[PDB]
Amino acid sequence: SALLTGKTFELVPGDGEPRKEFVVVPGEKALLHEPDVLTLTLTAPESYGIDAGQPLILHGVQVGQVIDRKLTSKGVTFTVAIEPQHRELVKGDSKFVVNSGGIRILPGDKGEMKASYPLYANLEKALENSL
Amino acid sequence: VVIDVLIERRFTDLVKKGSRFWNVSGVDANVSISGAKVKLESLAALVNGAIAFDSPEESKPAEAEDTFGLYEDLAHSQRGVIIKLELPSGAGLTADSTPLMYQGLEVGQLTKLDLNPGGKVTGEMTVDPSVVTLLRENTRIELRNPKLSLSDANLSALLTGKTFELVPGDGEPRKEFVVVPGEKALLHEPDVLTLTLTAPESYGIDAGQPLILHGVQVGQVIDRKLTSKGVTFTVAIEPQHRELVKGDSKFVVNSGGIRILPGDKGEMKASYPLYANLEKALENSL
Repeated sequence: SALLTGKTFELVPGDGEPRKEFVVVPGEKALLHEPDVLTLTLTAPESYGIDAGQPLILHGVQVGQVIDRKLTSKGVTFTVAIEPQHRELVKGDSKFVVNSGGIRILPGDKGEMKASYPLYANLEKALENSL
Repeated sequence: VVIDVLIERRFTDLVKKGSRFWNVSGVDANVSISGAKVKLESLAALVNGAIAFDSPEESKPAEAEDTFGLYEDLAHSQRGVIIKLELPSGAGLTADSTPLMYQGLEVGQLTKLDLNPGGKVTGEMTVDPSVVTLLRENTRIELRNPKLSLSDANLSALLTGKTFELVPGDGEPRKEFVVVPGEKALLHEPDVLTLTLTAPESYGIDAGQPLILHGVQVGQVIDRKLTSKGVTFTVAIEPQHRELVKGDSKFVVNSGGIRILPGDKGEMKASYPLYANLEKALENSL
């Protein structure tokens, strides 16, 4: 039955002053317009096949999502959204690895969220950075 | 035939010289899937037929014995600019009910679909007067097929069959276009790199296969051509990534598609050789 309806809207309520005009999110670019969400920027020489809809992984758990790639002379640049419920887990010095799809997070201890984090290749290059 | 309509005295201000009469007659029972809706309101029109007309607000009133043309229905009477298309081959196209979508909103339709003597299939499309300003020199009109897209599956769009898509642009206003075959599009974009690659074999690289730069989709192969001097591909680099490939950059059989090894400053040559895997491409510089 729902497959015949074609396409619908979904009302996700919230807090604040009453509103009367909205901006409908493109659906997949949602979770970027959530109230609290971590918007990180990753840089990489290549793309490693990581694409827009690919997920983020923390301890094997789906946590966030890649959102978009951007190709530039300085290599690929991903934008990444961490959900609010798992926001406090990634806390700065945590690193990012090409999961092997998606991006796997190596969480760290206390630290301040930087502006952009480098996306390493597999763990052999990520862990050696600290040593 | 010539019909003689007698508009009563107290209504003669309605018939303007730019009015349009359309036939409203019989029943128009339509049926679709989730939308097989039939509505009937006029009873006399169902029995002995009827005519209807409209009245613009800027044209002079019609004089006696003035001649108009009776359109087939309300749809055929719609105003809008008539543009001409040279479309490749009308296969999923119908003389009507083939829309011209612009951001998912229908802003026109096919109205004529002919077959010229030279085998060329031409057509004529009526466009809503709201988007005539978007019909300029660099505006493409692309045939588009509905994909499966198992995510959403567009059960409504898959019934429409095949549509046009208006990609606007800049320049002088235009009135006749050449509809791109859809996949040969991105070759007729305003700015695009058209490169020619040569290779002894084909390495399985085909027409629709992509180009790769740093793992990112950048361009597309377009066509192969077999010749005594080996396979020859033609390749289109998109404009946004045009300035990245800058000459001495090389091309490798990706392992599908063609993977670009970008280089530094250099002038774009006429044709680049398509190497085998990197072992032969990198050794060329050393």
